[PDB]
Amino acid sequence: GEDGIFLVLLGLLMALVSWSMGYVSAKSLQAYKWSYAQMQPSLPLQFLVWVTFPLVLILFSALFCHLISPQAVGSGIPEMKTILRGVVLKEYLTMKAFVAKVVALTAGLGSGIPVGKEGPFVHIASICAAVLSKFMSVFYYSDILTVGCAVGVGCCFGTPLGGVLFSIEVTSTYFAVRNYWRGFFAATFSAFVFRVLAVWNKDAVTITALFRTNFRMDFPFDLKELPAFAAIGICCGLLGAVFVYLHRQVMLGVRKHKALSQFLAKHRLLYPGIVTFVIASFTFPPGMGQFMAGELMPREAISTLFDNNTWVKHAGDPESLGQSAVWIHPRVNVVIIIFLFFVMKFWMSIVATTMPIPCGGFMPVFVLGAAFGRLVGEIMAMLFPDGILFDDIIYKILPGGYAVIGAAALTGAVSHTVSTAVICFELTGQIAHILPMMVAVILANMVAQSLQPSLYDSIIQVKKLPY
Amino acid sequence: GEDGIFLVLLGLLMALVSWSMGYVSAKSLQAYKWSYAQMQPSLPLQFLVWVTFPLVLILFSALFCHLISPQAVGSGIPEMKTILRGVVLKEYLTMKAFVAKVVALTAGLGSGIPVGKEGPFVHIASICAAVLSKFMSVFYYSDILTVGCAVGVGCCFGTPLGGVLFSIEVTSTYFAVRNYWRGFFAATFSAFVFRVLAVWNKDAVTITALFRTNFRMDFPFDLKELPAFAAIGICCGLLGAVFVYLHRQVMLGVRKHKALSQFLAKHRLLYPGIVTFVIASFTFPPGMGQFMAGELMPREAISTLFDNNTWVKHAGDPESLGQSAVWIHPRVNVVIIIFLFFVMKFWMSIVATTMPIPCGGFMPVFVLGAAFGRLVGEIMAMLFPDGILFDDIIYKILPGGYAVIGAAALTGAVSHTVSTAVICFELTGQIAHILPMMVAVILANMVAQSLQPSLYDSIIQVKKLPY
Repeated sequence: GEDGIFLVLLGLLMALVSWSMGYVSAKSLQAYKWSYAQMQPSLPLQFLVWVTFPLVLILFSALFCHLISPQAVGSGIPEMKTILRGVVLKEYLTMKAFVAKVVALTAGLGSGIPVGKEGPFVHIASICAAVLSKFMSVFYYSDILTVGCAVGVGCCFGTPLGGVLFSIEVTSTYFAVRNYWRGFFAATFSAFVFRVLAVWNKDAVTITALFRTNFRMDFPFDLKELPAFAAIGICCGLLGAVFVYLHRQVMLGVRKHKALSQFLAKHRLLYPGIVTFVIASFTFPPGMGQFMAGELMPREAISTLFDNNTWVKHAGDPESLGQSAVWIHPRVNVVIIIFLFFVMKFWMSIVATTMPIPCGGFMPVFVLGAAFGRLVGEIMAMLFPDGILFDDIIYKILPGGYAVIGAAALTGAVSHTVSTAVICFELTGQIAHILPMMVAVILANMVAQSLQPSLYDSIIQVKKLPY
Repeated sequence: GEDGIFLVLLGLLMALVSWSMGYVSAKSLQAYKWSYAQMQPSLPLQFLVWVTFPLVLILFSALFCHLISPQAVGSGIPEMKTILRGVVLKEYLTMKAFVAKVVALTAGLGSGIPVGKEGPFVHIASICAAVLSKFMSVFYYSDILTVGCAVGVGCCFGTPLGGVLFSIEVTSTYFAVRNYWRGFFAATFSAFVFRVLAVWNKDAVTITALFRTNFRMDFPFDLKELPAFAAIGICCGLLGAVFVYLHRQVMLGVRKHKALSQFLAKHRLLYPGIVTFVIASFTFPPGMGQFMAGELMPREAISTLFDNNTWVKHAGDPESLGQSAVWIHPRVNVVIIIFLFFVMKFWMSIVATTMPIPCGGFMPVFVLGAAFGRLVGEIMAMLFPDGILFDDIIYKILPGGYAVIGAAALTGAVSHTVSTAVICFELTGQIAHILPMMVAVILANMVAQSLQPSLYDSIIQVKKLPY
């Protein structure tokens, strides 16, 4: 009936908005890279471009939000949980918030600073759901909004099924099966539009298509390397709790310290400014970014960390791994650069999600999990250079496979969800990594749940949301 | 805490019970085939073996159930829905029911008669959940039973994630996310045990491992053949409604007709007897089974219908497709034999799920959907012998891929679920068939929901369950 039209419109509109956002963000990232390379010889000028491009974009995000809608900052999942639990917010689901969030998120995603997309997208989609509901009906509420959430993450990860399931877990305590089906229908239409848009504009934005891996794995799967996948999970759960803890601590700190809050209220663009500056100054490729693959932007990181190669073996021969040759440093061993990437991007992601801009957490923690997973996988490939024999099969170590698992585990420990495995399955391949991933993500969730709250639940607490 | 132990025990116990059941059922199917082949020259004796083996096993199933627990018949999902909605039944979750169901289902699955496994398994698992809860705690209830449901279908399809999601959709109207995580943990442990059991006993029972396909498909996917996948969905929705309708009509008919019910009450083994006899007499390979691949047993059918070949092209050259050469009849064209399989197995499945034995519906309708899908795919391969060019890629038709989609669509129209796509994704490959399957299953659900109730909802109505 009318609900069917609502779902179709939701999917279509979201796919279009998401595509547009991603397109402009990708074009901005290309200009970033091009401008940096245009100042090639001059090192001080390379620094200028490398730090000011993100600075301008993040400062713009903050300013735009502040001016248009100051409630279009900081994810959407925490506040959607509150709204779905009855407590409607202020001007959260308004049209100004839409404009603010969409433009400011595009700018944040085209800066290279590790900000998220999933959170803001859920809010963007819920605004669109509310708007579409008004446009259709007036020209329950929880049902409308919960489908919004589903298509938000569905169009964010470019993963229909996984997205719907993710939303259900992060935005609801008791879901209705009707809303599950409705969200799935709308998300499949979003994916349909995405496929048509792909045919139309080819290159444009590769909406999560770089994360499609090419792992030729044997179906039975080595249960001798399952302990490693489980260890990834356990450690990712611990690190997920550390992420949540440290993020909450910084989030509280900047306001709970009277002097800090006062100073930052007088100068609203000081906090985003300094954070962006230091992040970009540490990712400067001819500076510290050579030891942490700072040249790589969020998406490129995941695309290379999910490679079908073994960096530890092709270290003597770089320039053969493609875009994954930035991880091989002339001197520093790959393992140590993946470690430094993880460490550096841990604090970077924590402080970037604290900035007054639209920022979520999935992608930052996804690249962090991928880094941890890859580190483990590369060490496993160093410990087992000839592979591990199981029954009669010498299973070779695929470090990129470990990365996929690690990504799902850390991003499932931070968000307290087990649907990240499904998101990963659809973004990559499926079999021979189902059990490994399941074990890892479940173990991660367990450890993290026992230690700290979820990112969104912790943000609810920081903002003292009625919930 | 104690819940973690409950989940681990549930998964372990279910994996063991399911494996044992499947092992004995597979050994029975092997004896069936062996005995049939031992009477090779004598056609009347081949008939005897072909019809009496299933007869004995089904009559035994019925008798065992009747004697031990007469409430261990007819699926479990319909009655689990009722129990989960507060209305506890009689001696449904008792230990006699366990024995009855497990033994009788093993016999029904080793007969070759199209009976299901998913439904009874959900009941078997819920009994085990209740028993484990008593064993643990005494030595809420809905939470315990819900996890049982999840691990039941998880160990049935050998699909952890898909199973959990399936159960949520078929046994609940409003699910809690806690139960989702709990069910997932228990189902991943079930899968873990299954992997260990596989290593241990190798051949034994190939727990849904024959359905693992080898489709080398191109990622972008032909949107020019998407209309065909959508048509599969629409038609599968119509056929799913016909299945439900006809099954309900037969189910009501046998009791609503006074004379029939009276006669069948005096002779309880008459109905199962005659149904089994006629099904087996029509699947007799040197009789009518040559035109409907009756030699193939439920699992073998799915394994061959999910082949990476094109029967329409290798018809002049059979004995090269392997076990899929039974579909190529010397005279009758493959397409017509797949059609006859579908038609014959449609009524067969409808009347087999009406028998007084433990019987579900997933697998019967899964093979029916696979047949329909394959028929479409083979016709598509006949209409497009050189493939269909999209952008710059000549996508070749993979009839087996269409079968996977058809299976998910018809089994999602009968059960009114969209999680069958995920079950299929995990049973087979994933990418390049996500959107096709999603579209198909959603369209199937839509058409079917608009026409008839779900199988389980219709059974609830037949049995006048309070629900």
